[PDB]
Amino acid sequence: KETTSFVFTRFSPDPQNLLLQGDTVVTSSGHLQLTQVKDGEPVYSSLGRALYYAPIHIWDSNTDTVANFVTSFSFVIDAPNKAKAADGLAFFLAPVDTEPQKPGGLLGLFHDDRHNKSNHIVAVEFDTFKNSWDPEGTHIGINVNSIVSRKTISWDLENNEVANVVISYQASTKTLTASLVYPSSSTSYILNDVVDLKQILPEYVRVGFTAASGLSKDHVETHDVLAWTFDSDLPDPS
Amino acid sequence: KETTSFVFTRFSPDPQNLLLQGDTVVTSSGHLQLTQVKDGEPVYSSLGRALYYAPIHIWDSNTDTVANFVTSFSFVIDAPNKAKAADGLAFFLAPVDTEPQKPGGLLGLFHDDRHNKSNHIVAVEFDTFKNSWDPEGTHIGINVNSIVSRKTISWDLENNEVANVVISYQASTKTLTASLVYPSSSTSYILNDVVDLKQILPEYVRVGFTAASGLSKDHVETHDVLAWTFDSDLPDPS
Amino acid sequence: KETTSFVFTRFSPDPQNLLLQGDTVVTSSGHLQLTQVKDGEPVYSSLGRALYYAPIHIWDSNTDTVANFVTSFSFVIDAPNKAKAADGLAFFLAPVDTEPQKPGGLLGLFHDDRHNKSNHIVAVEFDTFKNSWDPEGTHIGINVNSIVSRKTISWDLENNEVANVVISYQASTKTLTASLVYPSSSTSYILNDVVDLKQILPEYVRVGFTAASGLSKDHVETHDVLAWTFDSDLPDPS
Amino acid sequence: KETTSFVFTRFSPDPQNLLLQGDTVVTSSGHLQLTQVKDGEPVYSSLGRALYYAPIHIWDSNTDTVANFVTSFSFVIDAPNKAKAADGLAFFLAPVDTEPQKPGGLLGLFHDDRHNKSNHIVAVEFDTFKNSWDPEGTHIGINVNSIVSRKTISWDLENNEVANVVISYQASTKTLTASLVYPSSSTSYILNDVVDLKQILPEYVRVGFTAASGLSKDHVETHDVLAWTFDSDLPDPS
Ligand SMILES: *[C@@H]1O[C@H](CO)[C@@H](O[C@@H]2O[C@H](CO)[C@@H](O[C@@H]3O[C@H](CO[C@H]4O[C@H](CO)[C@@H](O)[C@H](O)[C@@H]4O)[C@@H](O)[C@H](O[C@H]4O[C@H](CO)[C@@H](O)[C@H](O)[C@@H]4O)[C@@H]3O[C@@H]3OC[C@@H](O)[C@H](O)[C@H]3O)[C@H](O)[C@H]2NC(C)=O)[C@H](O[C@@H]2O[C@@H](C)[C@@H](O)[C@@H](O)[C@@H]2O)[C@H]1NC(C)=O
Ligand SMILES: CC(=O)N[C@H]1[C@H](Oc2ccc([N+](=O)[O-])cc2)O[C@H](CO)[C@@H](O[C@@H]2O[C@H](CO)[C@H](O)[C@H](O)[C@H]2NC(C)=O)[C@@H]1O
Ligand SMILES: CC(=O)N[C@H]1[C@H](Oc2ccc([N+](=O)[O-])cc2)O[C@H](CO)[C@@H](O[C@@H]2O[C@H](CO)[C@H](O)[C@H](O)[C@H]2NC(C)=O)[C@@H]1O
Ligand SMILES: CC(=O)N[C@H]1[C@H](Oc2ccc([N+](=O)[O-])cc2)O[C@H](CO)[C@@H](O[C@@H]2O[C@H](CO)[C@H](O)[C@H](O)[C@H]2NC(C)=O)[C@@H]1O
Ligand SMILES: CC(=O)N[C@H]1[C@H](Oc2ccc([N+](=O)[O-])cc2)O[C@H](CO)[C@@H](O[C@@H]2O[C@H](CO)[C@H](O)[C@H](O)[C@H]2NC(C)=O)[C@@H]1O
Ligand SMILES: *[C@@H]1O[C@H](CO)[C@@H](O)[C@H](O[C@@H]2O[C@@H](C)[C@@H](O)[C@@H](O)[C@@H]2O)[C@H]1NC(C)=O
Ligand SMILES: *[C@@H]1O[C@H](CO)[C@@H](O)[C@H](O[C@@H]2O[C@@H](C)[C@@H](O)[C@@H](O)[C@@H]2O)[C@H]1NC(C)=O
Ligand SMILES: *[C@@H]1O[C@H](CO)[C@@H](O)[C@H](O)[C@H]1NC(C)=O
Ligand SMILES: [Ca+2]
Ligand SMILES: [Ca+2]
Ligand SMILES: [Ca+2]
Ligand SMILES: [Ca+2]
Ligand SMILES: [Mn+2]
Ligand SMILES: [Mn+2]
Ligand SMILES: [Mn+2]
Ligand SMILES: [Mn+2]
Repeated sequence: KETTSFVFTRFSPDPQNLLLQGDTVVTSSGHLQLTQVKDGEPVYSSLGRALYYAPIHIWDSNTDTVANFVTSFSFVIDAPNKAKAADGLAFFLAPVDTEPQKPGGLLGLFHDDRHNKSNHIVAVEFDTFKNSWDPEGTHIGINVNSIVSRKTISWDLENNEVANVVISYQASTKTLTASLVYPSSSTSYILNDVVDLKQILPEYVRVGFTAASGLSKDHVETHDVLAWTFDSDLPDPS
Repeated sequence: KETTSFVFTRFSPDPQNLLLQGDTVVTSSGHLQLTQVKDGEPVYSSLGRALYYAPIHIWDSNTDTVANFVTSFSFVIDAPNKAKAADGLAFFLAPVDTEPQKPGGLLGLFHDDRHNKSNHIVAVEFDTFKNSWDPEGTHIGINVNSIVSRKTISWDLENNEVANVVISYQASTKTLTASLVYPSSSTSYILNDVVDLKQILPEYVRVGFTAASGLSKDHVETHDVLAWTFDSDLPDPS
Repeated sequence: KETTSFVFTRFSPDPQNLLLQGDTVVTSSGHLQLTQVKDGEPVYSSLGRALYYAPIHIWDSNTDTVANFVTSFSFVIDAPNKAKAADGLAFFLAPVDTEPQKPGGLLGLFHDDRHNKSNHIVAVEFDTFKNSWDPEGTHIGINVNSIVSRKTISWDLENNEVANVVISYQASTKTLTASLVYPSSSTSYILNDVVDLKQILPEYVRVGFTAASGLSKDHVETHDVLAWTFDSDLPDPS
Repeated sequence: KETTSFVFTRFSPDPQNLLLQGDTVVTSSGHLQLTQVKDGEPVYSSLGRALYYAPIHIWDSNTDTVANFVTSFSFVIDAPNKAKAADGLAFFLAPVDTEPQKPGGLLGLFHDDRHNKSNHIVAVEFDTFKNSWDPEGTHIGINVNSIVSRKTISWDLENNEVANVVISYQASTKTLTASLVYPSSSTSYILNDVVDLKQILPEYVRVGFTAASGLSKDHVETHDVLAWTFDSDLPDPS
């Protein structure tokens, strides 16, 4: 049996147990600022990611076991003009050597808009801009190897409000669940779908966040993570 | 700082750390069977509750602190005729000396359909029967001092399937969140509302379950709890 | 699988999840004061106990499993005259309906100085007074069904200093381990013994503390518990 | 607040969340085999280490906080000739970029036998060979920036038996405690000392094990870790 766990109720400068990629910085208020801010205003065409440094053991070919996990986090998206919000934030699992891909609507996760099994990506996206592959309206999506979500639900961005997210995986039912709550308005969202992690992901992955601002100057927003917990449990064989 | 925590992944036949009230028994399969079953069939006019034996310290007048908590459980409701399902199941917090109240649509929680501040009850209900005070259709409700829910959402019963529930309280925002997921159908439900526990509940409470079958012979269903975890954390001041 | 857990980093007045027996009170400084204090001075012939309210499931006859547990606590003993210290403090496990027994050197645990299997008591004692059944000098003891310890080690009371205790049970090896550290002086003590909990204790027990001051006026000391954590884990059958 | 936690009840082949250094391999029985074994016999002049991949945040200059931690592990040392056992095993904390140093009695931890503040090492050693700087007999030591222990206690190797170790740090008292239990013989050991982590170690460290066999062919032994848990908690200020 193996478990991994971590908690950040806020973030420190130079977090050596996080791998920061692209534009990500830690703010003086202790937030993970994934996309760039300049003179209090979000900057366009910005992309940042942040991964926990240790690989997570998500399944084991030796014992044919698959891990459960649960992650919680708080985030804020602040768009000066909510009608022009872009592009969004995602929580993801990827190969250990994962590097940032294309900006904008591809969210730093994918190189193009196609499905490719060699991506080995599972993600939950909080998508603020309708691209050609998207459903109508802002939405939460479960993504497997593609920016084109397996499943989505409508989600209304509450501009500059704290969102509390929980994402969990139950290996026994192969179900990934994602919920988002805005305590300020008592509004809440949830979806779940079948995702077989053993078939999608390598045995070890890195986990974390990615976010991108829009590719035109008036389609901008901030993407800040305020807090993050993660717990995984790879059980003993049957 | 004070914390309380417990886990049951199944139940043992004479659970001395649970206070069983009314008809509740533990089955040979290790389930908490809240309402009576006879020869594999649910019995009408049955009421059962089950509380954790230890009081939970949910707020402290000495330090003006309020606890967070999170509880998870799995339950099954099996109605032979889904159109005649009644009456439902609830998770609740109540005074330490709480005793079962009226059966049927009052769910063992209340003596009538009014809103009495001296009840000191907070509950999340899974309501299978439309009473005169209910919204149309089966629903999940957040209840404060009344069977008339403060907030409800529609919920479609998946008959005889395992439902996974999480209920959490965030003291800082005074918000109670409840979610239900059916992994078998990939359906999920969530709601949240403002509930100020310090104003509603005494400093110590008991926590647990209640359920009731219908008050006519053809309006019956089982209410079984399969597993239950609970964690509370009363922080230090500031 | 079943687990039980709790933490107190200090104690609140009227702790409704503790069963206080005999003279025990909670002080305004947040200590569990097991033996009586009057005008800042310890009172003789005082006996107090404190138990966690919920029974702990320590073994299960249905699945033939036995729990592991670990408890930690901090305590202070203050004797105005260290040469006349009496009688000491113990951590114990006992039947759920346990009531205080004889004061003084029997520590509220036993009715007499004999071994009796029907006591169903396991205790770790911090013994400050040499009774006729004791080894020479102040000592820590592991007791099973008798005030006459199975195993003891010498322990020098550091008067009015905080002692940090850890007591753990490993079911797989049937070993009970007890350690005490005084961080102020970097002095530490440890002992362990084979104790088969399934043979000694009922399936459910209560856990807690007991302490007694001496039965003559000049043989007195305080016994305060400052903090307490407990965790038990009853595994699934293998 | 920041926490890090992990559990291994056994080790899998190719553990990508461990940094293996020198001779370390994972065996088919799931053990961390720190020093080399050839045809069932320990090899001399062997050195191996194993570190958890993620840096641990042990103190924070921004908030002036210092972490508590607790680690538990099980290990086995098997010496074909117990009188010629060498050299031993240590648990340690070191800078994130730590690399194996000299073999033999320096345990892979140090380049020489001197005290040097720039080592930034805290270790608990299980020392099976008397070097010129050692006390008489096999011993457990607390080491700070030197192979010459700050404090030691006698320890008798129980050859090829499982030792259960717990090492904990209490920031409030700046005390490190280490205990070792052999459940097979009901033998136990403990020591503690003042170690100020903020003054010794960098803000982030790696944690893990090191072990070395003797530098002559007849002074050999195996060093296997069977299981390992670690938990750290860096609190909020105040
Ligand atoms: C809004 O919620 C409020 C809080 O629940 C309600 O107030 C409570 O209502 C209780 C009844 O439902 C009531 O308790 C009863 O007290 C009776 C006698 O009290 C005196 O005498 C005692 C000795 O007998 C003495 O020690 C006391 O100090 C009192 O001076 C007692 O006879 C009742 O017991 C009989 O009936 C119950 C069934 O309800 C049986 O369980 C019992 O065997 C017996 O046959 C009853 O006692 C309670 O019995 C169960 C036991 O576990 C409890 O510990 C015991 O208290 C209670 O006093 C009040 N509480 C307060 C703070 O007022 C309120 O109800 C209405 O208003 C009250 C004032 C009263 O008029 C009720 O009849 C009303 O229904 C709720 N309001 C509304 C509109 O619903
Ligand atoms: C027209 C313009 O000003 N900017 C548009 C930009 O145009 C140019 C013009 C010249 C050159 N060039 O290399 O010379 C390159 C790009 O082409 C971008 C790629 O199609 C538009 O990107 C879209 O921007 C949107 C916000 O407006 C969202 O961020 C949306 O997700 C994003 N689309 C994707 C697929 O990421 C972007 O709006
Ligand atoms: C057979 C029948 O019709 N039984 C019905 C019963 O009727 C009578 C008729 C005359 C008298 N009287 O002596 O004045 C007493 C009872 O009145 C009960 C109170 O309204 C009905 O209770 C309801 O039963 C439903 C299922 O049928 C649900 O369980 C529902 O939640 C429950 N209602 C409540 C408020 O709990 C019950 O169905
Ligand atoms: C005033 C006095 O002499 N009291 C003494 C008392 O005496 C009597 C006198 C008459 C009768 N009787 O059966 O009538 C019974 C007892 O006999 C006790 C022995 O049974 C002394 O108890 C011991 O006191 C010591 C401190 O002085 C320690 O507290 C010690 O642990 C304690 N011993 C025990 C076993 O609890 C107790 O001091
Ligand atoms: C085969 C033999 O006798 N080798 C011995 C070796 O001898 C020589 C002699 C001359 C030269 N030279 O540079 O010419 C090189 C090696 O000197 C080593 C340094 O003192 C002995 O190392 C000690 O070996 C012991 C077990 O025998 C323990 O492992 C002990 O911890 C270890 N000492 C240290 C400080 O690591 C080592 O035993
Ligand atoms: C062993 O302990 C139990 C309770 O812990 C006592 O009740 C026993 O007392 C003896 O048995 C009881 C039932 C009663 O008959 C009494 O007179 C006996 O002394 C006790 N056994 C002994 C031998 O002291
Ligand atoms: C303490 O350890 C460091 C880290 O390897 C050594 O470099 C130090 O050596 C001293 O400083 C170096 C730069 C060099 O000047 C050398 O001559 C010094 O000895 C070491 N310090 C000591 C005193 O041994
Ligand atoms: C999928 O990804 C691989 C690796 O980047 C690439 O070489 C391949 O051509 C992609 N598309 C396929 C197989 O259709
Ligand atoms: Ca999009
Ligand atoms: Ca109803
Ligand atoms: Ca004594
Ligand atoms: Ca040595
Ligand atoms: Mn999308
Ligand atoms: Mn309802
Ligand atoms: Mn004694
Ligand atoms: Mn040494």
